[PDB]
Amino acid sequence: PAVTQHAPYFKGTAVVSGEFKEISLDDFKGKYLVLFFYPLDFTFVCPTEIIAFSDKASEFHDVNCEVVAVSVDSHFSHLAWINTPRKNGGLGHMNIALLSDLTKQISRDYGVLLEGPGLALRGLFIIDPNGVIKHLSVNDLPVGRSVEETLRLVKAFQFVEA
Amino acid sequence: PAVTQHAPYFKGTAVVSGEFKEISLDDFKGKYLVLFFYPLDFTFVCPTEIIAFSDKASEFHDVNCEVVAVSVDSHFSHLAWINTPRKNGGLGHMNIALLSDLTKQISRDYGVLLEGPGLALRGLFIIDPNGVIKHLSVNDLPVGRSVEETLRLVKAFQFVEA
Amino acid sequence: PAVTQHAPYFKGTAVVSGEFKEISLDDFKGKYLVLFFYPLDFTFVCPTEIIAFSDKASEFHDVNCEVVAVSVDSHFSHLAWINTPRKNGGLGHMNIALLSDLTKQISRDYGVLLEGPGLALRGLFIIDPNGVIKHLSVNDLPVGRSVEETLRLVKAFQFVEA
Amino acid sequence: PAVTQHAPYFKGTAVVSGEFKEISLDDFKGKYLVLFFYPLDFTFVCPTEIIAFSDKASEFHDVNCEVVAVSVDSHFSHLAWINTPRKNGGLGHMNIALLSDLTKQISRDYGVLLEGPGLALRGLFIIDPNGVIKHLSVNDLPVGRSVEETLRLVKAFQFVEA
Amino acid sequence: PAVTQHAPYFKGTAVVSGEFKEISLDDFKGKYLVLFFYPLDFTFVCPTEIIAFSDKASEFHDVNCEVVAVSVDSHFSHLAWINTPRKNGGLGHMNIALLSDLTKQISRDYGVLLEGPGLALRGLFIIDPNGVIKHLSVNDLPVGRSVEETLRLVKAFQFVEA
Amino acid sequence: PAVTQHAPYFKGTAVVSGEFKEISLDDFKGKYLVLFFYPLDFTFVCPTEIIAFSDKASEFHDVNCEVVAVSVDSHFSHLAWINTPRKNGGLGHMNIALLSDLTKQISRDYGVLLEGPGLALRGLFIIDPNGVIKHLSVNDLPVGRSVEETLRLVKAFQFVEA
Amino acid sequence: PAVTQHAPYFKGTAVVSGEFKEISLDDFKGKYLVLFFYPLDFTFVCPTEIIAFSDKASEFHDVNCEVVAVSVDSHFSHLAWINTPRKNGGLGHMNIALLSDLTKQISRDYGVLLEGPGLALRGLFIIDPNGVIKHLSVNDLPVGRSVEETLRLVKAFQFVEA
Amino acid sequence: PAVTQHAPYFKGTAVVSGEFKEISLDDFKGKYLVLFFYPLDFTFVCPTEIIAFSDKASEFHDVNCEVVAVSVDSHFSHLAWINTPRKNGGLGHMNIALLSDLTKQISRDYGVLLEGPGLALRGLFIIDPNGVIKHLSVNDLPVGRSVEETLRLVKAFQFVEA
Amino acid sequence: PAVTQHAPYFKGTAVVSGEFKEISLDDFKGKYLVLFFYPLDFTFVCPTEIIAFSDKASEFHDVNCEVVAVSVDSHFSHLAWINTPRKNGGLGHMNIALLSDLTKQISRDYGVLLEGPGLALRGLFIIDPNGVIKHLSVNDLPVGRSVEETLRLVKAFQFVEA
Amino acid sequence: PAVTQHAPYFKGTAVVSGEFKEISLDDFKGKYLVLFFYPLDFTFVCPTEIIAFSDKASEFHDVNCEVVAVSVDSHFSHLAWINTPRKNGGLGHMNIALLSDLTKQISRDYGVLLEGPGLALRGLFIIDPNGVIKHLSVNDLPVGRSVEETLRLVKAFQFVEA
Amino acid sequence: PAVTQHAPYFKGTAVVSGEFKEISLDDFKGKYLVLFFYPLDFTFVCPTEIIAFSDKASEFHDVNCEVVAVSVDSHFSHLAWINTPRKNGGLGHMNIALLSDLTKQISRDYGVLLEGPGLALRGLFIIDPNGVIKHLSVNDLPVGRSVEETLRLVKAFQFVEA
Repeated sequence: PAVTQHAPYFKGTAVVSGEFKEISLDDFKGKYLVLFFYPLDFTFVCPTEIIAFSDKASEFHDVNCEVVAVSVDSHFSHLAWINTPRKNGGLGHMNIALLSDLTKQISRDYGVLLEGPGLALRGLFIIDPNGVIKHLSVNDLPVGRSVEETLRLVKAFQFVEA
Repeated sequence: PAVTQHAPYFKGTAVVSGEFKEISLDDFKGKYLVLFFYPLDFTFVCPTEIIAFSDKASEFHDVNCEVVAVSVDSHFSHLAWINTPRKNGGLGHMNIALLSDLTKQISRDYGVLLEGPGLALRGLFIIDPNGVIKHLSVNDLPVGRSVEETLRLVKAFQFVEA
Repeated sequence: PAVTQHAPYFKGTAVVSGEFKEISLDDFKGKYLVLFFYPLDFTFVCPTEIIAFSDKASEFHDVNCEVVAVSVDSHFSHLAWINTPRKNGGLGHMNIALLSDLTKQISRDYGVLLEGPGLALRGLFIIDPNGVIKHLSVNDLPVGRSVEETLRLVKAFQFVEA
Repeated sequence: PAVTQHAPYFKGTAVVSGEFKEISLDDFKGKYLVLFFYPLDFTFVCPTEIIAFSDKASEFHDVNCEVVAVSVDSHFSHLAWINTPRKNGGLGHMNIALLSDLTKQISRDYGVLLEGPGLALRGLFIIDPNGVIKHLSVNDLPVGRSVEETLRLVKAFQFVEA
Repeated sequence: PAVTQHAPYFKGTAVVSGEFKEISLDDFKGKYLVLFFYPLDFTFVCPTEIIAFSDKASEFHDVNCEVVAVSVDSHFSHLAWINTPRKNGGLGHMNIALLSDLTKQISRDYGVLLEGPGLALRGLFIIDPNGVIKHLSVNDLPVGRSVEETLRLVKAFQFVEA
Repeated sequence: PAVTQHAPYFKGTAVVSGEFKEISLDDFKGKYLVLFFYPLDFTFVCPTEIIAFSDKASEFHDVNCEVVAVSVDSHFSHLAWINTPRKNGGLGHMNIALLSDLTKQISRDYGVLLEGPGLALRGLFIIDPNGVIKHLSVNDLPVGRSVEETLRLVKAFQFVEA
Repeated sequence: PAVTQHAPYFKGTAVVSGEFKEISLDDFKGKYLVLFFYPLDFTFVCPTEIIAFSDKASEFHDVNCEVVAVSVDSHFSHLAWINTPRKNGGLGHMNIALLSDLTKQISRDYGVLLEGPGLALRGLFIIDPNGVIKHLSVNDLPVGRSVEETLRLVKAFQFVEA
Repeated sequence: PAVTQHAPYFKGTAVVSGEFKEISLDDFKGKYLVLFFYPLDFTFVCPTEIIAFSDKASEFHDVNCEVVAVSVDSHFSHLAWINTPRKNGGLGHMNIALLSDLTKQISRDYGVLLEGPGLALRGLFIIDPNGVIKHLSVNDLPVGRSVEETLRLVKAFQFVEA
Repeated sequence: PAVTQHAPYFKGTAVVSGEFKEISLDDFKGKYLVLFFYPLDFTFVCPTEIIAFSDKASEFHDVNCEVVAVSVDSHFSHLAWINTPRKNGGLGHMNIALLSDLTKQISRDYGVLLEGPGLALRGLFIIDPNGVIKHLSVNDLPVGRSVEETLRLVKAFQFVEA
Repeated sequence: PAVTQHAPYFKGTAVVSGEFKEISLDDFKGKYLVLFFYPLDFTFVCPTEIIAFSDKASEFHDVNCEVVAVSVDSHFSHLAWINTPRKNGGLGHMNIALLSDLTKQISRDYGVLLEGPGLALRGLFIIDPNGVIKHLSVNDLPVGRSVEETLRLVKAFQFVEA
Repeated sequence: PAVTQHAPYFKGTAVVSGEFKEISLDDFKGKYLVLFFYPLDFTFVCPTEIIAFSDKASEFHDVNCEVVAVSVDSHFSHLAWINTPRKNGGLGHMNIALLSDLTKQISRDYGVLLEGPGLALRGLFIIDPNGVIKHLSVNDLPVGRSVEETLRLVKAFQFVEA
């Protein structure tokens, strides 16, 4: 999983709307994908960064880019978090797909999986319409990404490709 | 070279002031290090991002953080570029170390070395006082990092460590 | 296989990155080579010493020295062991090549092969850029080498050659 | 090793349950034995045929027949493969003994050892309670046996012996 | 006569239609050959397996495979057995060649000749269009092969060769 | 790389005019080629000898002789040096090709590559129209060649060739 | 002389205290023996390493290990060198036995004798109380062993034997 | 035999004055040596270049530099050539040593020996007071070196060494 | 090379008249050949025996016998010695071929080559019109053959062959 | 058995006077020895040459040289031939020792033994007082040596040795 | 090695002044040589007799005679003994060459080597300018030669040679 190669294939249940949906790398063929990982659902540290993406989500759609968050949690946990109101630490309505990686298999293939505790690092991948990774960020567990910065980067790769 | 392991060792000649100096990973023991890689000296795409770090360099020193840029070029090439005035595409005066990786070994060990052409990708590592990598970015060849963002990240890691 | 002669020739499939690659003694022409034998993959006694080299690998690289580990197992077992997380007794990401000696011919040529059980002793060879063996260790099966000492020795021989 | 003579003696470490156990031809005195060879552990081509036997294993037990698989790998590799879940190319739980032929000696004696690469052909022997070989199959490396057919054959030899 | 080598030369008189005809290994160049041995003509044990091949014969022709039976009998015995109606233990109309090995030489070269009594074991060989043996069965005298299974193997080797 | 065998193949980016161009050994078929290596660009020791060739360049052209310089530097570094005025240590206008050996591969094949530091020795090769090496010079790093002498040598090999 | 066989027999005159004494392998029955070879007395390269052992000698006695140095010189030379003060290149007081191998025999038997010059390589053997060799080092003539590391190795084999 | 390693040892009978003398590389310890090879005595192509050195011989002695010419002829051939007056193709009086390499061993060691015809190429080596090669030339058989250029080069290496 | 076998093949340049000429064993098919070896040209010991053959040369032609001398010298040395007047130790006009064995191969094949110094012993062979050796002499370096006696032997073998 | 090495040892019964006596190479220590082989006793071709030596025997004694003839016959045959009067093809009184080589061993060691028929060729060796062979003749079976010439040769070697 | 034959060849490192120098028998061509052997350096019994010669050394030089002392010790020991002041048993300044026979080969060839202990007997040879031994002395180990007597002998041999 390095910067000029095709991103590893993934399949898995996500929470797409208020519903469970099979999603794979192929569904993003010909689209820009911001795939990003976070440790665990219901953790005090994570929600703000995911919510930020959920907000700006449309900004990405305009520039022809999907955003899917992923963690090692069951898709049931994903739901239960969406169904928690932001007020009490939850996610609320979400505009980005929430992918379950119950199998730990996806986080392993993106080489972001801490095998010790068994949850993913804060990795982010920008994958172009041909399924080529153009960028990756990896942060240690307790530190959020800038959603603005990631948006800038997607646009920047589009610029240089036309 | 991944997020929570010690950064690989590196030694080599850098242009520290107007002068050549042997610098190693050990020199940054008990300090934060922002090690970042760029393809080649004298390329039309590189200078703006390196300059950007040279400027905000003090900001980093304040929060106890060194910045060293690296590329597969000779330390003589590094000097020449420094000695080019910014006006004519150069780098001019530099506040950050410019490390030579002539033997390609450092770029190799940070896993940023495109073996094909023999030059590094735009990788950036944030290394803590204990020599642990806390963050890595990798951009494809033609796209600059945000100096501002990097700095925010360094600070954030100290916050969460106190 | 004695100290001041050219190291016997070898060829064979190694796990070089995540990938199988043919490697021979000739590939290390002009470089220093630390060639080292271990009994078997998936043994409770071996992994720590092999990991130890994989970690300090960059240290060797800087001083123009390659490290390749070898044992009588198939390159398929090598991969499988690399693909085991260190947590559960595996090797994990490896920074050195893992050479397969399926035919037992390499271990035989370096005179480290216990013909009885059919596996190598813990031999280590330091071969210079001209293919001359400058040092050899051989330990009985259950006892590991010091990676630090081996590095000191590689450096030492370079000193004495300039 | 031909059809009406006694099968060559063999001794070696096998993975019997989850455990290592010394097994020899003598342990199968007064029982039918299906001894069968496969190239290497962790190869993409082998697992399906071995699994196939592991499943129908009981069918053989009922008709008083043991099944032991063998290859030139260490008994450690054998275990590691058993401990890989079928999902990811492994063997999973095994109902048959997995014999290690580290010394290549058993494959040599049964005349199935390709000396070139140093691994066995896909040979299968049906040995009766008196240690007499009644049947042998040998397939080139890439082609699996029919477990059903082998079972039919064992039954058939018992029929004709009563 | 082992699996990956060229099958030994053979020449001799066969009963091809109702006629005697010289055949040799060469006549099966660029075709698949199932060459199989049986003990003796007019034995109560043999006819059912031979007949079984005769029936499915065409199935083999379709996949570009010849089937020739062989035994140490004179080609006159062969004919006499063809001319015995199936009803009274004979062979009846035959769709495969019946090769005579009067000199015992063919059975010797394929290593299936019991020198004691002077007849062949129930050996079978699958020889590919290049004259390379890809599979061999040998059964003790009283037990038949499965025609179905042998056909599956022929098909399997063609598969893996395209 | 010895005297009466064909010069090893080489391909690489050169600074031909003011411009970058792909050049290989084949481009010199049917002509005399003086291939010569120098350590690094922007070193205080190197420029006088290169300049020397650059001047007498035409003398060589007259006798049907190309002159290409080479070092381990990027072709960008090359350009930058050309664009430095001779006054301030640079090359200025260049009449000879400047070949980049970024991969260190060319220097490795001509056997002039000090692997330790990772630059070339001051090696010179005279290669005839049929790609046969007729002469080689190798000087330690700090001592220049006489252009005059090299020219005489070229003439000489032609003299003797009819 | 390899790792798991008994160390070859040896008898010879050593400088035990200030006195000559016959010592043989037997005198070390039931003790650990560090038997190590060096080239020649009164060489500018040797003394430091020998001294190093003499100093830590006690450390070895504590863990039940003898240390005897050996070289092809007469025991008279040994004494003479012991009697040279360290100040002027000599050995001074010695805590280890210095064995004379005048006949070159002991070095021949431990397969450390360079027949050309007629002196020994820098070989080191760790022999256990049963006369079994557990470890061997051999360094080319100009490079010293680490005394610490050898000490660590002795301890380690004792650990593993209890 | 390459540029920065010690020149291979050589011994052999030379014609020193009008007299035969045993000379070895050791005789040139702490002096500069220009060792140069030529094909055969009494060839029409060779004499002019050897004479040229014999003339400027003193110039080299001044700058503390020996010159020995060597070819695969007997030292008797050497003498007879010296005893031929320049007038009729000879060498006449000689100010340099003429070394005999009858055994072809010296020419082999310096890697200049055409094994085919059994004679040397026109090689020249500059060896410093420590026995290190600083320069090598190799011309194909029919083309002379410049004695002046070689002289310049000797001085140049002394310059840079002080 | 022993008496009743065919004399080993030989080819090489000889000095036939005043001219160089290729000769081989074949040119002496159906003729008697006296092939004789001597140490070196321009030695004070050799010339008298060679001259002796040159004189009686015709005596040999009459009885249908060629005489060729040989030694490890170049054919240029050969000529130079022919051109030295007998007066001052030379050969003068020669009536026999003088074969060059520059490669030492001929002298090796006839088993007369002293490998130590690299020259031939004083061997002589009488080879008959069928290339069969009928007689051989070998003398230590300082002692001559009798031409008269050798002629008597040639005559004697013809006698006994008619 | 070649010219400058020690003559192979030999022991055996000879007919010394009219009597049998054990003689070995040692008995000729400090004397010159002409050891010469002949095919068989009682052959029509041999006697004249042996007689010839017997006559001039004293001439050899005077110059301190022994002469012993040898052939593969029993020492009894030797006697019987001595006891045949010259008149009827015999040898008559003999002044030289006649050595029996019944075991064919001596002729084997001197490499003159035709293994086919089992008799010696007409070989002659001149061995000096130190046991060094200075000369060897070998003639095919039907042709005699010149005794005069052999004597001249013995004298000649003494001359050159003083 | 006996009285009227040529002294066996010898080569080896000697301590000639305060320096190491290769010396061989050839170096003494045309001079008289007194080669004399002694047991071991640093023995209490030897020094007086060596010193004795060192003193009268010039007496020998006058009558055109060299004196070289030899023992089985390393040339390093030889130095150390020279550098020991006579006062404390040493040799002090030496006026004769001290030859090292580390390989025991020279003492072997001169037949003074006690193989048992591996050291030389007190043998002395007087070799004339042609390399012929004219006198030898051998004393048992503990007894010195009279230097005066040996000098008288050298003179006597010169007398009788003119």
